[PDB]
Parts: sequence; C-alpha cells; structure tokens
Amino acid sequence: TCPFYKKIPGTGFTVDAFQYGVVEGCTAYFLTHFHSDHYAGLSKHFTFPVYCSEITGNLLKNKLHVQEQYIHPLPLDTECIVNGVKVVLLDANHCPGAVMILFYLPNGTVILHTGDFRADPSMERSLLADQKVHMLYLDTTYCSPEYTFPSQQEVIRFAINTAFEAVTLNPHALVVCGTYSIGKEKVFLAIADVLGSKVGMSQEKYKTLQCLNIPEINSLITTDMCSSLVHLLPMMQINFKGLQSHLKKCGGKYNQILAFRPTGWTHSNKFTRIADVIPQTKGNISIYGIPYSEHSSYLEMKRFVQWLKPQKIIPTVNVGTWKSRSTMEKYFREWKLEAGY
Ligand code: NI
Repeated sequence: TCPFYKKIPGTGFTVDAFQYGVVEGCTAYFLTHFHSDHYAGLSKHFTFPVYCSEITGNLLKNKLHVQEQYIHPLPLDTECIVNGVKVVLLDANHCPGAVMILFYLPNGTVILHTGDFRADPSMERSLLADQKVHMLYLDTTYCSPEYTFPSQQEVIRFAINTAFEAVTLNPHALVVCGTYSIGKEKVFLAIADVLGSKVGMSQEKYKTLQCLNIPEINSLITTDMCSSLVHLLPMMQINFKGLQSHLKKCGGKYNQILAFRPTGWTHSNKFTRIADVIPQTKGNISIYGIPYSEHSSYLEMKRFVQWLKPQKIIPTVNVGTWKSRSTMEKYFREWKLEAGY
C-alpha cells in the first residue's frame, strides 16, 4: 500500500508510486526521474497515464517498453493542465530528465515536490520566485550537517587533471569509469574530452545514453571498445579483481588502469579536501573514489528551504526510522527560527 508522502491531497495524483498496484483514487501517476527506486513497478503492461519529462518518457518507451499511448511528456518551465489541475515541471539539477513538480490545487494551496534534487541558487530565479508555496515534499537524503562535499565543478577539475597527467606520463594507461544508473555523465565525458577519445561502453549503456538529448552525443560515445581509451564498466566491477580481468581482455594494448568510482558522500569527506584525495593502488591498478553528488549538501538544502519559506515540510527520504525523523524535524525548526518564517 502506497504511503501518504507519495499522495498529493486534493488531487487524483501520485508521485513515484508504481510498486503498489492500482492505487485507489489515482487518475494520473507522475514520475520525477528514471532511477529504479522511483520507477519500481513500471513495464510494457502498465495501462494508466504517466506524466514526466521528455527524457524520462524516451527511457520509459525504449528501456522499459511502456507503450506510447500511456506516456505523457511535458515541456519544462511551462504551465500545463492535467486532469483539471495546473502543473509546472522544473529542472531538479539531479540526473538527465529529472524534475521537480509544482501543483496549483483547486482550493488555492500550492505544493512543490522536489523529487530527487541538488538545490542551487539558480532555482531562486525560476518560476518559484513568482508565488508562495504552502507545502514542500523534500529530498532529505543528506539532511545533517556532517554531509559536506565540493561543487561538481571542483570534482570535475580534479578528475580531468588526474586523468590527463596519468595518460601523458603513460600513453599505454587505460581509464575506466564506473556506472549503474543514469546520472554523473559529466565525469566520463569530461575525461574523454581532455584525452581526445570517445567513451567506449556496452550496447545496453549506449542505448540508455542515446535517450538523453545530450548535444553532439554521437561525437562523444561508441560501442567500439578498441577505438577508445576511456571505458565504462558496471560499478560492481570497479575493484582490483574486476579491473585485472578487464585489462586481460584488452589484448596487451594497455599496461596500467586508472579507475574512478563516483560515489555520493563517504566519511573520508569529514577529513580530506578534494585537492588531497588519493587512490587505492595494487600493482598497475589505481582506484579513485570521487565525491560527485547529485543531491543537495546540508548547507545547499538549508539555503533553499530558508529562501522558499514553506508552511509545512514533508520529507521523502530517511523516513523509516524515528531517530531520522526526529533529527530532520529538529533541523527544520532551527531553520525556521533562524530565518523568522
Ligand atoms: Ni535519484
């Protein structure tokens, strides 16, 4: 049964609620983004209207085979009427195609559902600037002050400079980047661009990337692994055993691997600056864990909420324990006392 924090009151709508069967009272199912915890349950047999971005609808049709007649893609930044209710989709600064959803209820209440997001000051100049929001359904993934990480730009600078140095020292080094979902494409695209290479990958991952409307993509990725010196592998293979095995397969073209695992936060963030990050090394294999986040840090989240000044906050992440819920509620009250709303 569908939990309350996935239901939008005063509507027929649910958000990211495909794993509960037929939800009583639901006339339209919204999907914020194409990550498995959120789409869990969708398939070619789904027969209710799904509302989403264009990119998400490309993935639904080509990866999950949802039939076209049930996919309802909406443009961003554009007032649309769905089953009698005005909605807007906003860029969430998460993975490709990820949105936040503004719902203008018939009674005058305005609700923002962030989906998954990485808050940014650029959101203070979107269509949110123009009216009051009563209720916020908030991505609270990193809602505690221990969760710090650098800007995405600092992380990519570190990655590019690290890969360019290694490969210029040793033109026979291969670079490998881990992936297990969409998101974080800048990591492997920025490294391939500094090296003058396309990114090589499996047919299944190429297919996924071809749904993402990235400009000039045909110039940047390939299934011909032999032509590429940046390879994408499953995240599970980014370990010494898996990388040794891969290097065997390359037929003596290479004699070293430099590998990247884009994680979110890890506790090595509480001690070490990005500039000071070092790899784990075994022989001719080195593995860097880099803190590339597509969710808000604590400080980014706090800034957004103190700017928006909602009347009520409903967390959508870390909701399963009383300790998590009590921690989050204490920070919400702090923020509100500090800012004065
Ligand atoms: Ni996500």
